Amino acid sequence: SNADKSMELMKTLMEAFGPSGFEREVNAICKEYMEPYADEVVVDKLGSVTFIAKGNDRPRILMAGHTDEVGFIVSSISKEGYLTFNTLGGWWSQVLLGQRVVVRTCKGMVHGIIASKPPHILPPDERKKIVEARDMFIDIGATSEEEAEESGVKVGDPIVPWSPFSVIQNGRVAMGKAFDDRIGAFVLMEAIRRMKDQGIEHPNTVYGSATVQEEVGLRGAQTTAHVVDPDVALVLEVDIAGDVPGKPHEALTKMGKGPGLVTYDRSMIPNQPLKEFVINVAKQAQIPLQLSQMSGGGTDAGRIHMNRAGCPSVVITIPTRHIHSHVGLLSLKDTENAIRLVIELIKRLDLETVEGFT
Amino acid sequence: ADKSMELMKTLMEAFGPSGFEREVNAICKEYMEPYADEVVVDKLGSVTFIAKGNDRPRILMAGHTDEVGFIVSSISKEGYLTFNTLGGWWSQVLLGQRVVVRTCKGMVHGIIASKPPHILPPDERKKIVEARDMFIDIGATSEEEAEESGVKVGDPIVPWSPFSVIQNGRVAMGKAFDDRIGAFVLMEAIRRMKDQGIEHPNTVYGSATVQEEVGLRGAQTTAHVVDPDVALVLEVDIAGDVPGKPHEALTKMGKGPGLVTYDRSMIPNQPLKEFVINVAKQAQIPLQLSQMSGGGTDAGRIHMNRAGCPSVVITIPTRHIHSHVGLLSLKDTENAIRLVIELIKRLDLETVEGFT
Amino acid sequence: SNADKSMELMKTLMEAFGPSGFEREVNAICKEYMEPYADEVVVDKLGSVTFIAKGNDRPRILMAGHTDEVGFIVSSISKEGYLTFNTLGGWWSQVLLGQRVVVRTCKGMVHGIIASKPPHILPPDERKKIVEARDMFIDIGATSEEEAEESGVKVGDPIVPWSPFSVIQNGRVAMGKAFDDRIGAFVLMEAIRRMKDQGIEHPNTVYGSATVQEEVGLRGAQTTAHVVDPDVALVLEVDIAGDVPKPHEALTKMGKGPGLVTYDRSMIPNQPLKEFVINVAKQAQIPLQLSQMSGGGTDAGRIHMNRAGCPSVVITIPTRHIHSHVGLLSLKDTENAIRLVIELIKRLDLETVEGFT
Ligand SMILES: [Co+2]
Ligand SMILES: [Co+2]
Ligand SMILES: [Co+2]
Ligand SMILES: [Co+2]
Ligand SMILES: [Co+2]
Ligand SMILES: [Co+2]
Repeated sequence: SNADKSMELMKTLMEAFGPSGFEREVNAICKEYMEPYADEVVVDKLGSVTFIAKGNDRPRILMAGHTDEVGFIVSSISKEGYLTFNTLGGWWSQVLLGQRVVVRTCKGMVHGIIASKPPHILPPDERKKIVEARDMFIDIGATSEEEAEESGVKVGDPIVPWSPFSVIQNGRVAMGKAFDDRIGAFVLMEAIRRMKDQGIEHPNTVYGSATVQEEVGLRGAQTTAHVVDPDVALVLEVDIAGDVPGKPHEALTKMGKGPGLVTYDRSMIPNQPLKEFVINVAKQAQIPLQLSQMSGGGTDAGRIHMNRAGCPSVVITIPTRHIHSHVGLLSLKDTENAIRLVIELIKRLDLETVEGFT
Repeated sequence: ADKSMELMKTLMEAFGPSGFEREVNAICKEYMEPYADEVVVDKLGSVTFIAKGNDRPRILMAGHTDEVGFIVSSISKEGYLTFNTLGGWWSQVLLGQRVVVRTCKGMVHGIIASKPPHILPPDERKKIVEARDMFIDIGATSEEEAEESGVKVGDPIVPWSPFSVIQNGRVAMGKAFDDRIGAFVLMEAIRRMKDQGIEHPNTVYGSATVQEEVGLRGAQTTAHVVDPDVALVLEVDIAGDVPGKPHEALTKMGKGPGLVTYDRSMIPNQPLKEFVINVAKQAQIPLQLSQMSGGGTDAGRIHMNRAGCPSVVITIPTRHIHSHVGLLSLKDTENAIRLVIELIKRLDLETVEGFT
Repeated sequence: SNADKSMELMKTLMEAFGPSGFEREVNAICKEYMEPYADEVVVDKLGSVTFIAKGNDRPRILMAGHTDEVGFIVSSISKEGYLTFNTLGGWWSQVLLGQRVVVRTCKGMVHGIIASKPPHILPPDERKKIVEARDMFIDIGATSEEEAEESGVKVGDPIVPWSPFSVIQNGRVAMGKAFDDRIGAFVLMEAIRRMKDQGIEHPNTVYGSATVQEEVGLRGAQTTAHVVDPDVALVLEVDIAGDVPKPHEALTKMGKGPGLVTYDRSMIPNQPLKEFVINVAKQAQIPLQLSQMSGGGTDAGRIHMNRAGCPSVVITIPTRHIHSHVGLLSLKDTENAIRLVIELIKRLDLETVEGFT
């Protein structure tokens, strides 16, 4: 069953180990799923894998979703057997304490807990203070520097959140980590798969790219854009979903009310003709679409749209609750509609339409 | 063999926050059916297992089976739950954590959440998020969709935290060690005494108390039922293995069970304290002298029962208690079991009267 | 007449003098009203009176409502004729200034006003500061320490708010002091009265108790629980009503029915008993508001811990502005609380009660 194989892919992706800089396990999963569906596979030297579905040489459509997740890296082993760490990507410190993580050593996976000094051994005026991430560490159950070393831990070893994947709300809502942005990778992979399976023709060549190192500076996007030389780009990301009580204007999108379209973000102002194109394609296809704006965040598009002489680009999003944290939620219905939408766009992105954007 | 570890796993994974301990105490009753001579209860929900011997002295061993948790305080119009805490929680360990709510329709999963910091003014992002301003997200999109899951005000909530063993079988990881590990010890002590026909000049009341984390409530009522002549309370100790100091948290995980020499709720009977120290030394069981400047135990109530009851707290050092996931040493646990057996062997009427 | 006699009782209770430790006048009023309705009267040595309506020896149902009210006590007489005072029970300082009080001396009632230093004789930076209760005093119109003494005042003399009882909103809403928790006492007394008057049978013995010293540490509840040895307890209290323009911190609304407390700082209720009350209310079509008091306690905090434990639940009348000179509550809510408690008592037989534990 394909619905099984899809959900099995989703589960495997969200449960895979792949923080920024260490995405090889996740991109291997992507290659394997796509062996029977991509006409060719190209890579960048940072570790981004890109799947090509052939059609007309031009225009080249780049779809990108980053497979790196926010994570950590071992910065030292203390004499008592605790690990210090640096963050990989943007974390809010207040979601870290008490959380389970797993470190990948040469000897395998080692489990631990993010910890700090307990407040009752601090002065009364220091207990009301937020604990900064610089003062946290990871407890792996070791009782000495040696016992810690026996587990295989070395400075520079990568760390991810520990967070199992499941579905809740009677099959409607997915729960787990790394939705940002493996759900975007999931969408582009499923789009390409479906186009082949149902023989859907498209007047263009599609480059579906699982980029690396987005969360640390849009690094894989820059190098993948160089490799591809795209004529138009659809970046798939998550949107911060403002479903939480308290205003509306800072987070327009709601989980379950359809994919989002980003009208402005700190890294890019979208091409306006292309924006209007997506809005219309969605309206015509009756796919609900939420206009969104990310005042203080960026995307792979920030680099892609600046490739060579420029590249018209838009960001399309799945509203997700609690990103950049151990566990988030998103709607499977929104995801499905994002897949539908992207297919409809690709169907209609011929050379003439694309030249009309510039 | 598997049976002990299967019990440990089942206990630490059971649902049982303060006031709602029935599932956990059912697990205890079932494990102990073949080992206890009799079972008495208090009306709060504490179950107590009796291993018979001489009418007097009565030895009370107690470990509380309630865990810190939460309770649903409302459903917001958008489908989020507000909650009150059950027991003492540090707010800084809450955000982003998985919980599970027990409704009339079954278990409902959720995540502790707050307003995201990028929707707040710059000066409010550096502020700690207080628990009063948090809520639980269960994936609902409206007050109704939330109601469909079965949630009602007053429904109990626990942390979601699987049990496993790490460090090559040496260290247990999970929730609710405080104080199901204490319950685990007293149950295993009673089991072993029966299995190996170990005689004891006394009657032993092994009690799985309720509602410790909210005010030592089950201990008071269980003490009334039992009328104990001496009490051994089993608890966890906050383990100071974390970098940065020593004097505020004397105990270390893996260096043996602890003996509490002073806490906010009780100053132990001194003869009894010396007795335990000697029994441990003689039996070659490592024992860490401990002091909990700002915490209490079931003993706080037990030792005040009727005319008084000599009592002492014996502890397993545990890292990260009152949080979703903690760690303790299986070796320490084993030694706590050994120690308690040796004590019970030697607590005859004469020794016990000599404490007072 | 009975509706008159009821309202006359309500008025008399809310207007009676009875701060924590000095509840004798109010408990006398209760004894008098209940002479013709209780089968027996037992007391504790703190001053709690308890009225027994006989039936089956067991189970024993304890209903409790405290008759002490928040108040004050004279802590000194200043050389200028002003009184300093300590609080009896929890008061918010911001509701005290400018308020009328009455002090009970050996010579009788002496009226006064809570006062402080006026802000225009303070430095500019001290006027924006809240006046703490420690810096307040009571003005009784005296001009010297001697003129004050003539009124009969002594250190240790009790003080209550001055606050007449009336009904407003076309007879719907009661206004006055001490609703916490004389309204609870009113309910249990009216329940017992009505059960006798209408010959309503109940498979149990009912102990209706007017406890003392709740507001200073649940003191009368502990000692009354000892005397009674109850098998199940229904504590009647007020609920802070959140009708003022944070829904989750104060769930209850005045006029939307009695409340049922699902959690409070002093007790987590027995769960079977909680479900029982919810169902009895639903079946009897009595509106019932699920409530939670994150930072307050009740007589139940002590009662449920008596001996081996006692399953208990708190039932509440939503009241606005408790622990202040004047509050409001709904007579309709009160009536429904009386109805509810009767329905519960009817159904609390030995078998049901043993099923809670
Ligand atoms: Co992203
Ligand atoms: Co991101
Ligand atoms: Co404990
Ligand atoms: Co505890
Ligand atoms: Co009260
Ligand atoms: Co009060």
